[PDB]
Parts: sequence; structure tokens; C-alpha cells
Amino acid sequence: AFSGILADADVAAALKACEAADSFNYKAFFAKVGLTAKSADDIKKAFFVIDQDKSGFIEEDELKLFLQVFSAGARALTDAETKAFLKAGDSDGDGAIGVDEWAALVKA
Amino acid sequence: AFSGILADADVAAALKACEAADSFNYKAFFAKVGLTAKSADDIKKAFFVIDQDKSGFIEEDELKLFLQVFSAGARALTDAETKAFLKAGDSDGDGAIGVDEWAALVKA
Ligand SMILES: [Ca+2]
Ligand SMILES: [Ca+2]
Ligand SMILES: [Ca+2]
Ligand SMILES: [Ca+2]
Repeated sequence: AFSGILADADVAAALKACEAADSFNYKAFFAKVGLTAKSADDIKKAFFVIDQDKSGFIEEDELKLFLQVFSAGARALTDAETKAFLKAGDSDGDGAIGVDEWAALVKA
Repeated sequence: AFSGILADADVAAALKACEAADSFNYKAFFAKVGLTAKSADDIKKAFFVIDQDKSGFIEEDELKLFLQVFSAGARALTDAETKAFLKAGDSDGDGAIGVDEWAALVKA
């Protein structure tokens, strides 16, 4: 696509910055790709893309492949990275990230 | 699209900045949308999008609707704006902008 919510270049840069195992930080990633500066609706659209199986929730397994949703050839997040990511977003402790938790997590 | 060469937000901002008749400046527009920082291939892809009729050249009439290629609801450039734009890019004086002239015009 010629134009989209996020610029391919920013996605590439955000991905490059966290290539090393255990170098991922969601705030840094969101900042670099430009998601933090988007509208609540755009943030929600990102939620649907990450929710690969359309269960209406982002499960730990989808966090593991979080980078791939942005860049198909990206690595999988390590268990430490996925667990920290889940802990950060899972306000209600149910083991997954719902739409409002996602919106709250991105802060936009 | 979730991701693209240019970010919708940057396109919106570049368009907003030149809403007034005769306020357009191609360098400012290219800078704001992020095209100046892209690869020669990405710059060429932009060329194809502007070349609406696929003649392999950007004619004055396509410069007039330049903004619309980026944002469908945008205004048409005034004759003064289109003429200045054409003069700037048309190195060989043939009345149109070819692919190399476009690449040279964007400077990327
Ligand atoms: Ca899911
Ligand atoms: Ca939850
Ligand atoms: Ca043409
Ligand atoms: Ca020419």
C-alpha cells in the first residue's frame, strides 16, 4: 500500500531496534512505529490486527508473534518478553488483553 | 491499509498545511509526507501513483490533481502552483515530468 496507518519505514526501524533477544520494550516500539500518537480508533484497528484468530482478545500466543503482525519476517518474542508484555497489559488478570486494556496499554 | 509507504497522519498534516490557495510548496509537502527520506524505488512508486493515466509521464493536468492522489478529498492546485511545479521538475522542457525528473525533483 502507498499509504497506511503506519509508515513501513517506521515499522522497519522499530523492528530493527529490537532484533536482539530480550531487547523488546512495548513503549519504545509503540513510540517508534507511531501508534502512541494515533486516535483511539486507529489504536483499536491495531488491536484487531494483533488478534489474529478473531477471539476478541490478544492471547499470550499472539503476543509471542506480535512483531510478525507488523513485519512478517520478524522474530518471535522470548518467553520473558511475552510474560512482561502480558503482565503490563493484563489489568484484570484473566491471562489475556482485551480491547480497553490494549487502548490503556498504548496510551493514545 | 494498516501500513504503507507513507503514514496517513503525515499525509493529513501535509494536506492541511497547504489548504489555502497558493500555499503549496512541493519541497515542504515531500518533507512532511516523508517521501524525501525514502528509497529511489519508493520514490518511483510514488511516480506511478501520480501518473494516473499510465502514460509514463506526469502531465500538467496530473499535477493539478496531485494532492488528490494523496488525499482523495483535497483541492486542485491553482494554475500558478501547477505551473511553478512543472517548471521546477521539467528539466528537458517537454511540458511533462518523466521518471528521472521526478526522482531528481524529490531528491531521495
Ligand atoms: Ca485472539
Ligand atoms: Ca485481561
Ligand atoms: Ca500521465
Ligand atoms: Ca520533462
